[PDB]
Amino acid sequence: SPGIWQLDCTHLEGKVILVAVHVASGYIEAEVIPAETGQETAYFLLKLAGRWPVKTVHTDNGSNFTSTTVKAACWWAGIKQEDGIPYNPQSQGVIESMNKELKKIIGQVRDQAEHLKTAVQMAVFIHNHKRKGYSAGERIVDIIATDIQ
Amino acid sequence: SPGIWQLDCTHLEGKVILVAVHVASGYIEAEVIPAETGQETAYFLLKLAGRWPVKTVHTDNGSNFTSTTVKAACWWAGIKQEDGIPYNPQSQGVIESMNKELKKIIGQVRDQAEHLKTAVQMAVFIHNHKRKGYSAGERIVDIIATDIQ
Ligand SMILES: O=C(O)c1c(CN2C(=O)Cc3ccc(Cl)cc32)ccc2c1OCO2
Ligand SMILES: O=C(O)c1c(CN2C(=O)Cc3ccc(Cl)cc32)ccc2c1OCO2
Repeated sequence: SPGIWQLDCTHLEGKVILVAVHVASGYIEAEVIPAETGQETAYFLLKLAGRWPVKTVHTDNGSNFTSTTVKAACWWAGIKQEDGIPYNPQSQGVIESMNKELKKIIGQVRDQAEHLKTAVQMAVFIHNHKRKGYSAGERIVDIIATDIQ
Repeated sequence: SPGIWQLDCTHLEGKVILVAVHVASGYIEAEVIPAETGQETAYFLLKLAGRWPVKTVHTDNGSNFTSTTVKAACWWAGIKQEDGIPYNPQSQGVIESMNKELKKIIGQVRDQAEHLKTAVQMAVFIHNHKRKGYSAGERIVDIIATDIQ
């Protein structure tokens, strides 16, 4: 579980927000792209795997699962690419509830930035620092450090 | 020291690579931008502080130290913005040797990517995963986890 991430793609303002969630902690990373393509997804995964120890990724749809650019980045970065088929049925609503929470945060900071991408990074910041009692940013560091030790 | 980062800016292929180094571990994050501006610097710091607990940033020059967009992002994200004056003189050479190493990594992967930004992210990955036998990615997670507890 310490190396498992789920990809998630949601829309806002006619743009796409790509999200990776660290499943055990709830910690997220996200970026605004003009559209989800294999290339953007591959590049986002290379960034993430250079920052955290990403062992397995549950892809968000079957086009990214199939994409040869995505499989090439997974290969390069050492990542097991898996489907994201929610065999535990809890998954669909969990992803939906996160997207709803993210967009709520985004609407709360929205007026503080001209560009969507700034608002999205503010929301990532607020989501990861929120105490729930540790934050997601705390949990992921504790999970992975425990795993190393 | 677990919340201190140093910003660093280096050039390659007529482009700018902005780097943030976690001083205690050597772990880095980097991005390619067309030019260093306050706005780009501010946005890079907002991204970094949503991912790691950034308490203190030593800015890479006095224009970013002065930049009101940069000070606004530091304020938003709770970061103490400091100068990067190497009061310890070993600082200049250490930053230079890191730039040289990053650029060596980059030339080793350069072939494998059309765009500079991809090669930069491959180099961030290789740099953070290198053992020499803990890696930088391991050290930063141990340092910060030790600090939470
Ligand atoms: O805040 C969140 O990110 C969040 C999440 C995030 N999350 C976790 O905490 C663990 C987890 C596993 C898988 C996925 Cl896909 C999301 C999450 C789930 C449900 C929610 C959320 O907000 C409201 O309902
Ligand atoms: O590989 C690196 O990142 C590296 C570094 C990085 N580094 C550390 O390990 C600790 C540290 C504090 C401050 C700075 Cl500014 C860089 C570093 C320093 C010197 C080097 C390097 O490569 C060769 O010489």
